[PDB]
Order: sequence, then structure tokens, then C-alpha cells
Amino acid sequence: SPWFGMDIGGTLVKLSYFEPIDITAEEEQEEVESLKSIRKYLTSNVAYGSTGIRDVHLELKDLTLFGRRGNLHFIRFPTQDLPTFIQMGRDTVLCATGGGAYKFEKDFRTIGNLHLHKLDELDCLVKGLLYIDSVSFNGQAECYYFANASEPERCQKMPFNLDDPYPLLVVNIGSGVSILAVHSKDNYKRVTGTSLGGGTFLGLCSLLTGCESFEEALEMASKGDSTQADKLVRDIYGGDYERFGLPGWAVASSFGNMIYKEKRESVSKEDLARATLVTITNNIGSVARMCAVNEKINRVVFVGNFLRVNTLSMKLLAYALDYWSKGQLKALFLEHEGYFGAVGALLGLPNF
Amino acid sequence: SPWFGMDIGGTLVKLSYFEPIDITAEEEQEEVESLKSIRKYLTSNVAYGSTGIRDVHLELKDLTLFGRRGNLHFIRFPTQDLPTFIQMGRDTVLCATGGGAYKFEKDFRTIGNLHLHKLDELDCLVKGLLYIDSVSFNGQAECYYFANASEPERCQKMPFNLDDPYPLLVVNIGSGVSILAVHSKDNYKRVTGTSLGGGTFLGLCSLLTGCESFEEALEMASKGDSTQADKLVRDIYGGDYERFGLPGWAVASSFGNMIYKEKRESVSKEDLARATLVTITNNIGSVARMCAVNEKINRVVFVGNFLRVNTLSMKLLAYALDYWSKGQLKALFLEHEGYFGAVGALLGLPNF
Ligand SMILES: Nc1ncnc2c1ncn2[C@@H]1O[C@H](COP(=O)(O)OP(=O)(O)NP(=O)(O)O)[C@@H](O)[C@H]1O
Ligand SMILES: Nc1ncnc2c1ncn2[C@@H]1O[C@H](COP(=O)(O)OP(=O)(O)NP(=O)(O)O)[C@@H](O)[C@H]1O
Ligand SMILES: CCS(=O)(=O)Nc1cccc(CC(=O)N2CCN(c3ccc(Cl)nn3)CC2)c1
Ligand SMILES: CCS(=O)(=O)Nc1cccc(CC(=O)N2CCN(c3ccc(Cl)nn3)CC2)c1
Ligand SMILES: [Mg+2]
Ligand SMILES: [Mg+2]
Repeated sequence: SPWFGMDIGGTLVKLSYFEPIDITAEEEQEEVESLKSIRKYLTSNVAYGSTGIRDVHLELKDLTLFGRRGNLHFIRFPTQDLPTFIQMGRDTVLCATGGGAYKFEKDFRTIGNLHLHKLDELDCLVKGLLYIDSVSFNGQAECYYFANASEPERCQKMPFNLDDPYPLLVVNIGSGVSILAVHSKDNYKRVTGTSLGGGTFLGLCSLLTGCESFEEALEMASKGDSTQADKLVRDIYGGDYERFGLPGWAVASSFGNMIYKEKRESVSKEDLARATLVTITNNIGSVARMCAVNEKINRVVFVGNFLRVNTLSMKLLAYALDYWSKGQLKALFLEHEGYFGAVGALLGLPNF
Repeated sequence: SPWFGMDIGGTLVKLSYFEPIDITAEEEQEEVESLKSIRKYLTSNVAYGSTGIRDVHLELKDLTLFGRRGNLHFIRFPTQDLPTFIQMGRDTVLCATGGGAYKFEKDFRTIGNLHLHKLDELDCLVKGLLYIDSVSFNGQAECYYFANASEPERCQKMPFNLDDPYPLLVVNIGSGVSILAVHSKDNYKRVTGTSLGGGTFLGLCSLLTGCESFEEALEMASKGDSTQADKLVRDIYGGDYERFGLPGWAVASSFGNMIYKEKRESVSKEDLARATLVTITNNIGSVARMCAVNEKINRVVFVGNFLRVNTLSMKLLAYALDYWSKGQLKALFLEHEGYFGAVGALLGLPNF
């Protein structure tokens, strides 16, 4: 049976596959032809169907897992296309997490003799994050931060060490946002959550700009000016609100300038895309800072796929968390953002 | 000179006017004709120009202020129409607060011999809130709450006593949101703020629904179904996420269902109006709960004009704060929501 780990989220399905590389000549013969077909199909292709993609750059090579050496692959496709994935399988023990592990449980059982073990989203995320950081990113650091995020000419990506990870605040930005407090390998809790996450950015941007992909929305946002839609502190005061340390550039009312008809007619759809990204990202950073202060944790790590190929939100989170906390909080990022739940699910395989 | 108090916000100008009713026959003669014209104009009309409105139902009658008896009037008009207000005046000591007191300072000085004293937004709000509650709403309670907000058949407006107000968390929902911690009459601080406030609701609703007024947006929202645009917990899990006490009706991703083109074509503009209101209101309630727990305050009072003639957001805030805090936090409301800054400004008159 192939070694899979699956995280079926509200938007994307994340799959981690361990490809054995220490296969003996005897094991090759005893290998069923289906096992050879799936290993070939997954390793000989980087695009599966019309919506499946293998993130080759994230592959962990020559990893010792469950006593065998192999390569850890990372694959994603939209949850909307899961019925196609299941239909291909109908023509194995599967450890699955995320909300879709429960919603689509009966659908997975349509595969004959398939064993489905539902694992919790929290346990898989924590165990997956701690594991990937422990085995490193092919010798490189899994965790990184943006040094000197306050100054753009110095803002550069730099590695960060998590050999003593606790305490840790995990901000999972998926369709929504989940915030976890990790005090030990077995002591972690979900602090809170907010429904304004990646789905809000993509949903609002589609309504406002007509964008047809997450990548197209980011490209629109890169060419836009969010101040054309947002009302700033200087729009209300004429300058900085120094009594409470609020600079003039700070946003006072997101989309606040859109109450005037003349500015709705002048705003570009690139501006609305940027304003949507800024609004969602700033609110997540503010909520993350509030939970960090209440939980008394100074390291805040951001995961989920809202931040993939999304450097603007990362830089925005890095600058915001450093400025507003006056340097006491650290925004941290991980190379394998959206796959930790799938890895944690795969790590539950020996328990069955 | 007339006794005015003005709060020039980013969206609305709030004006409090004390009309003397104990005027003697000698004072009437010594009264200049301009003083008689303005008192007549403000008391003989409920609509000033095309955008000014006097909230007659909020008037405080037979109030003893500064040693004289009189009526306290409450008037509002859009900040966009302030140049008209100033032009009418050009053809008096004015205590003004809000961001517009600084932005439009030079404009007020165009009125000959006018004395403009800028007062801070925080001091006027706290002093205005505590004053109106102390003198009551014509014998009735200024503060009220929604009892049994968990059960709709029992949810009813009930008075609330604030004779010992401290501690108190004030959530000022204007264009943005400001959150204040009030520990005493002279010990209060701005905890934090979020740019997702009333301006975000009105701005986004105008972009999505083409609404042309705050009242029209609320009427659209009353006829809509926010679940047509929001992705719920049951949309991701198929039911309740009982591991973390999340019911199936809870929103997992605001506007999250709008990532699918088929649902963007099926959603009504009434649904988008409701989803905008719910998204903004729920996020404010969640932020208010987080600040209340960190500040260790159990009474959260909501002010600003985002909640005027807006019972849905009030009921939403009342239900959310009671449910998610498991009954430990209380959502409180005040009859004179958006005028406390203007009252506090007027109360600074003896200091000049
Ligand atoms: N190719 C993509 N398609 C859709 N969304 C993408 C894509 N790439 C990045 N994203 C962003 O990543 C977010 C989803 O991230 P993800 O962590 O996978 O959430 P999820 O697990 O599927 N939902 P949830 O059940 O709440 O965890 C989307 O809302 C987008 O903002
Ligand atoms: N007639 C109205 N016109 C516009 N907005 C209204 C109106 N009535 C209620 N509102 C709502 O009330 C919000 C403004 O409330 P308000 O407390 O007066 O803010 P403000 O003080 O002018 N802005 P700020 O400078 O940030 O305090 C608007 O964003 C609307 O959501
Ligand atoms: C990965 C879990 S998921 O699959 O269910 N998706 C998901 C993603 C983000 C948020 C949520 C919902 C959530 O966490 N809530 C707790 C905090 N809330 C509030 C709201 C108002 C108030 Cl006054 N107080 N608290 C709103 C409800 C779900
Ligand atoms: C009445 C005062 S006003 O006139 O200036 N209007 C106004 C209304 C609401 C909010 C604001 C701005 C504000 O309070 N901020 C502090 C908290 N923020 C963040 C953002 C990200 C992070 Cl990581 N941490 N903190 C954002 C900035 C202004
Ligand atoms: Mg997820
Ligand atoms: Mg205001």
C-alpha cells in the first residue's frame, strides 16, 4: 500500500506522498502493477489532470521515514475536484484530516477495502510542523523571517531556528483563520479564529475585480493602490494622530473612501484587489498580535496557503507585527506552508 | 454666544446644542438678533438644509447645565457638507473634537472672531458618556441590553444600570473602530483599533449592491441571506466541529462561497448586503471579546453611529458576545450612541 497523507480543506486538498527509493530487487517483483503505476504516475508527472499540481521545489529527498529511505512529495488540487480523484481510484490505508475527512468519509469508502482513519486537524498540524522543522528542508532551515521589515532597503529573507519551538503561536490562514497556542509537543490549544481569511480575499476579489484565479488576484493587487479605496488617518485628521501614536498612512477605515460615488467611479479594479488583500492581511496581523499578547507568546508563525506565492502579505505581516508590537513580536514563515496537516496525517500511519 | 459641542468625524458631524429655557425678560432684550435667529432656526426646524437632521427623540429636557436650565439637542449632518455649514456661519467659542477639529481648524477660523478649542476624542467620549448616563434619559435608563439574546422568543430590550461604571470597555464603531478601557473617570486608555468598521460596511455594500444610503443598505441586509455568500462550518465538515465547540451554522470563511462562479451568479445583492453586515459585525464582536478578556473587563458598551437604526447588528453583537463568551461578557448599548463626543466637547466650555 502507498504511504499517503491527505488534508482535505474547504478549498484545497493537500497530499503528502512518501516515495521509497531503497526498493530491493525482490520488493520490485512482489510490488503489484498498480503500485508501480501510481508511483510512476506521481513521479513522472508534475501536473495531474487539469487541476492537480506537484510542488516539486518542496520535495524532501533521502528522508528516513518508518525505517525506510525515500522522497517526500507534496501535491495539491482543489477540493471541488475530489470526486474526480475518488473516481480515478475506483478504477490501502488512508490517514486523512481536515473538514473534508468527515464530509467525504462515505465517498472514500466507495473504494473497495479502503481503510479511512480520520485524524484531527489540530494534531496533524502541530505534529507535521514540528516534524518538518526537525528534519530540515534538505539541510536548509524550514523556518524563515523577514529581517529589518521596518526598512524596505534592508528587508530580506533570513533563516530562523526553532530547535526549541515552545512556546509558539500558529496562525493557520486557510479559507478561514485558526490561531493555536503550542506550549509543548502534547500541550496545545486552539485560541480562537476569524472567518476573514483567504476565502474572504478570493471571494471579495472575485466579486469586485472579476478575477478568475488566486494568482491573478495577487497580480492585480501588485499593480494597485489600496489608498484609492481605504480612508486613512490623514484623511480624517489631515495628518498623524500623535495622541495615540497613529501615523497618517495608517488605515482608519478599510474601503472607507468607497462611500463616495465619485471615488467608486475613479477606483481601478487593481486598487480594489490591493485593498482587499491589505484589509484581510492587516486584520489577520492585528488579531495575531492580540492573541500573542494575551497568550504571552512572542513567536508567531503563519501557515496555510493564503501566503503561498504571496510575498506582499508576508512582507505586510512582517512589517505590521514588528511595527505595532514595537519590536516585541516576530513574524515567522515556513517553506512548507500548506502541507503540515497532510504530513501530520501521514505520521499517524503507524498507529493503525 | 450659543453653547455648542461639535464632533467632526470622518463621516458625520455631530452637534450638541444647549437651548436655554429659563430666559428672563431682560436677557431676551439683551439677546442679539443673531442669537434669536439661530435659536429659532434650530428649534423651529427638524431638517436643516438638505442633509442636516435633528434627532428630536434624543432631546434631554429641563437639564441643569452650567447653572441654567435648558434642553439638550442632538444634530447631525455629513462631514462632506461642513463647508456649507461654515459658509452659513460666515453670513462664539466652539469646542470641537474628532479628527475634523484638526483637519478643518483653518476653515473654522474663517468665521470672524471665532474661538476654536480643539479637545481630544478620547476625553470627550468618556466624559460625554459618563455625563449622559449620570443625568439619565429624561428619567429613563441611558444604558440598555438585550436580555436572553441566546433565545429569539425571549430576546427583549431591557434597561441596565451603570451607577458604578468602572471598569468599562467602550467599542466606538464609527468609520473605523476604536476600543477603550475605562478604569476610572481619569484613568482610561485606547486599547487598540481595527479599520473594519461602519465605513467598511457602507463602502463594500456600495461596491457590491449599489446602495445609495446607509438606511438602504440595512433594508437590503434585512431581506438577504448571508449564508448564500459565506462558507459555513457545515460546508467544510458536513456538520459541527465538536472537537473545538464550533456549530455548523458558524461562519468559517466570510464571502468564502463567492470563490465559485456559479454561486456568484446566484447570489442576490440583498444577500451580499447581509453578508457584509454580518462579516463586519461579527469581526467587531470577536475583537471586542478578545480585548475584554485581555483587559479583564466583563461589560462591553458599543457606541458610534454604525448601530443607529441598526437592530440587526445590535442583536448580532448581543447574541455573539453572550454565546462565544459562554455568558461571561455583556453587550451593552446606549440611547445616545453617536453624540457622546459632541457632549464631552460641550462640557469643556467652562475651561475656556
Ligand atoms: N490555487 C489556489 N486555489 C485557491 N486558493 C488558493 C490557491 N493558492 C493559494 N490559495 C489561497 O489559499 C487559501 C486556502 O488555503 P488552505 O490552507 O489550503 O485552506 P483550506 O484548508 O483548504 N480551508 P480550511 O478547511 O478552512 O483549512 C485560499 O483561500 C486562497 O486564498
Ligand atoms: N446617515 C448616515 N450617513 C452615513 N453613515 C451613517 C449614517 N447613519 C449611520 N451611519 C453609520 O455610522 C458610521 C459612522 O458613525 P460615526 O460614529 O459618526 O463615525 P465618525 O466619527 O464620523 N468617523 P470617525 O472619525 O472614525 O469617528 C458610518 O460609517 C455608517 O456605517
Ligand atoms: C479550521 C476550523 S473550521 O473548519 O471550522 N474553519 C474556520 C476558520 C476560521 C474561523 C472559524 C470559526 C471560529 O473559529 N469561531 C470562533 C470565533 N468567533 C467569534 C465571533 C464573534 C464573537 Cl463575539 N466571538 N467569537 C467566530 C467562530 C472556522
Ligand atoms: C478614532 C481614531 S482614527 O481617527 O485615527 N480612526 C481609526 C479607526 C479605527 C482604527 C484606526 C487605526 C488603528 O487604531 N490601528 C492600530 C491597530 N492596527 C494594527 C494593524 C496590524 C497589526 Cl499586526 N497591529 N495593529 C491598525 C492601526 C483608526
Ligand atoms: Mg486547512
Ligand atoms: Mg467619531
